[PDB]
Amino acid sequence: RKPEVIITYCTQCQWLLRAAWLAQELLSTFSDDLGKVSLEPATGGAFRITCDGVQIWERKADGGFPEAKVLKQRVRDQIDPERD
Amino acid sequence: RKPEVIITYCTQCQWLLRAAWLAQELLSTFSDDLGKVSLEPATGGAFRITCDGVQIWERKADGGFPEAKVLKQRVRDQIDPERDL
Amino acid sequence: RKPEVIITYCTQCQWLLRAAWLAQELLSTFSDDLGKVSLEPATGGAFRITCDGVQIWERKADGGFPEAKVLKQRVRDQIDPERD
Amino acid sequence: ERKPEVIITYCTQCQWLLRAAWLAQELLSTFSDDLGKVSLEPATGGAFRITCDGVQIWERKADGGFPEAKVLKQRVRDQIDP
Repeated sequence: RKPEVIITYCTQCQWLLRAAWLAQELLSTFSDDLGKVSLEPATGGAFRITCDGVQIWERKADGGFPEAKVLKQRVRDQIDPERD
Repeated sequence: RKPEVIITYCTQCQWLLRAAWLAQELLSTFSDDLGKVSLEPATGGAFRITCDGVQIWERKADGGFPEAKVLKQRVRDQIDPERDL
Repeated sequence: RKPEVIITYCTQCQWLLRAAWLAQELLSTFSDDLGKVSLEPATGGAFRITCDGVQIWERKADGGFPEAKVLKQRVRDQIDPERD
Repeated sequence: ERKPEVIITYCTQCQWLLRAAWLAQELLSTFSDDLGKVSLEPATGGAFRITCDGVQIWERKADGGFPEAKVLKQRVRDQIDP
């Protein structure tokens, strides 16, 4: 096992760019802790991210798109809450 | 149900950049046909790409890193052979 | 003599990823009007974007980093005011 | 006093921003404090020509396609003025 983050994004909305960006922000700072970050096309304004099935971000629910710093923290807390 | 691709890459070699680029190339061309494209951290200068377990590229096997068009043709023949690019 | 957009970014801060991301977003939706988008490494902790010398974003001033939505907008006002 | 700048001209409708942006990052993540800037210049007619202070270090036609990371990194390195 190892954590697997998945970013689901609306293709037509043209959110691949940012999906790919956030995927690299993660794989950069957590290159040794993550098993894999997946990019998953979707439709109708979908933009959701989860870690091992746990939602750590969702467009309408969190007000838009995450700051790299925030998503990092939420992935951090998800893996080891007490790891700086 | 849709086919998935996995680009396993050596992080220390600093190949995330490539892996990401190729994942994006693939996703913009097969947005309606790819289940998902994964970026997988690894080591020892590994750079292998799978399309549902089936290898379509392996650094030492194909002499380096694939080209945009070539990887597209491979994924294509794999999922949609009758499709033109 | 088309408009230039430069994004000055702090390299040690590992902000190249977001600078290249925002670059691509601009080149994406303004592919036919921008002469080019430049990425300029700054030795200091900066992140400011100018359009033909006119600053359109500054980390400290504008509160952080911009959302693609906002940036696209400010650049729109700066060059082609009549767009959606 | 005037650090070298790289320009990557690419055909837009060919959908080459990606491979041009990718290369741009490849250079900046390797030559952070050695390059003044790396510019992405939209173009047409399947053009792809990279310059380093005017000095073309690659052009799709002449060079036969698109550069490797290794290569362009080496051709940019060969221009740093020691």
